[PDB]
Order: sequence, then structure tokens, then C-alpha cells
Amino acid sequence: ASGMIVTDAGADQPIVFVNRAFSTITGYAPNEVLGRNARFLQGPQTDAATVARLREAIAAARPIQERILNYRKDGQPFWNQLSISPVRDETGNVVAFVGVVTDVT
Amino acid sequence: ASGMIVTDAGADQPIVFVNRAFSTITGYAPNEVLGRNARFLQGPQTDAATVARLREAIAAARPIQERILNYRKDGQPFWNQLSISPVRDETGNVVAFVGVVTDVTA
Ligand SMILES: Cc1cc2nc3c(=O)[nH]c(=O)nc-3n(C[C@H](O)[C@H](O)[C@H](O)COP(=O)(O)O)c2cc1C
Ligand SMILES: Cc1cc2nc3c(=O)[nH]c(=O)nc-3n(C[C@H](O)[C@H](O)[C@H](O)COP(=O)(O)O)c2cc1C
Repeated sequence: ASGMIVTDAGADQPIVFVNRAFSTITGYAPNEVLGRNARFLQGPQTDAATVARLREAIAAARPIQERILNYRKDGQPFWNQLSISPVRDETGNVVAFVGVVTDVT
Repeated sequence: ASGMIVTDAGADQPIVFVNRAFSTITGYAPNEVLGRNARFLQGPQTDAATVARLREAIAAARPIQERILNYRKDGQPFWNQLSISPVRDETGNVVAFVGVVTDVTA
């Protein structure tokens, strides 16, 4: 099953909700990730150019997909097929971001 | 600010998360709505045809936008500009639904 991460739209996009599969994949419990930016999933071998593409997409509230090297709580690397989409209201205000996380290792 | 409702994809789409604006708009605290289908927001003056359109869209996991009459916890009616989108993984599995709620009574 694919994980899901929901963040606030502003500040530094703190996590406000994760589903069960997020914990299955990453080894982190909800309580230890809520209020944090999801970048804690990154590590030494994470590709900087990929991170920059995510950074730009989020800044512009544009949908993006990347295959990015992430790390479980225990430090084991995994390949994360990550898809991020903005959540907008009818007036175009960005309410939140939703990320889908699939372990494609 | 617009409210947000996140539900599971299956088994009559129980609410798994709401943002603070949801509480401001509807008068319900998270604890009062988690694990329930959002249809408790509806009431007697809610348009049945609108509800039917939502029902069919959600069953097919299709995005839908409707203006629907809803009710706060205390029974006060309000017009809800509601936008629902499925969340899918790249294999096409529906992971969740996300609803945006805007009070457009005024
Ligand atoms: C909803 C959402 C989910 C995210 N999920 C992940 C993730 O699973 N793995 C990851 O490495 N980054 C993820 N990110 C990206 C980071 O949070 C961050 O935006 C990215 O590293 C670029 O910003 P930075 O250069 O400040 O790190 C997610 C971002 C958002 C908004
Ligand atoms: C994510 C999500 C959010 C929803 N938000 C609302 C809402 O704010 N107001 C509402 O009247 N119905 C809302 N619904 C629709 C009801 O939960 C339900 O799907 C609809 O009433 C049709 O089913 P029914 O005929 O069994 O009631 C939402 C559904 C989903 C999946």
C-alpha cells in the first residue's frame, strides 16, 4: 500500500497527517513526524538536484513526481516514488499539500 | 480560510483528518468527526440530486465540485462550496479522498 503525507501549505509545510502505510514504509510513527517538514526522510546519498526540483515545485504549488532516495527511521535507504499535489479551494488558495509515497526499491 | 476533510478510500469513506478551518466552519471538533462519513453535515433542506451526484462520483473515484447546503453541529445551515478529489498512487490505486470546504453563505 502507498503512504500518504499531508502538510500545511505555508511556513515550512509541516506534516499534519500521515496514513498507516507511511509508517509501514518509513518506520516512523505519526507522533514522531507531525509538525516536521518531510525532508527528514532525506539522507547522505539523496540527489541534491531532485531536492531542488521538489523545492521549486512546492514554492510554485505545482504538481511533481520524483524517484528520490529516502531513509527509514532505522537508517536503511529506500527508493521513494513520490508524487506531490497542491490542494486548492475554488478561489485558487492553496490549502495544503498531499504527497503519495510508494516504496519502489 | 477553507476547510479540508481527508477520508479513507474504502468502506464508506470515514474521515481520518480535518484542518482547523473545518472546525471553524462546521462547529465540529476533530474528535467529533473522526471515523464517520461526512454526510452528517447534511440535513432536510439538502438537495437530494446534489447528494446523488456526490455519491456516484465518490463511488467511481471521480473528482466533483458542488454547492451543497450543510449544517453546523448546532444545526445552523450554511452553503458549502465542496470540492472532492481522489488521491491516487502511480499504479492508480485510490489512497484517499480530499475535500475542500468553503462557506459561501455570504
Ligand atoms: C506533502 C509533501 C510531502 C513530501 N514528502 C516527501 C517525501 O516523502 N520524501 C522527501 O524526501 N521529501 C518529501 N517532501 C519534500 C520536502 O518536504 C521538501 O519540500 C524538499 O526537500 C525540498 O525543500 P528543501 O530544499 O527545503 O529540503 C514532501 C513535501 C511535501 C509538501
Ligand atoms: C473527502 C470527502 C469529503 C466530503 N465532504 C462533504 C461535505 O463537506 N459535505 C457533504 O455534505 N458531504 C461531504 N462528503 C460526501 C458524503 O461523505 C457522502 O459521500 C455523500 O453524501 C454521498 O453519499 P450518501 O448518499 O451515502 O450520503 C464528502 C465525501 C468525501 C469523500
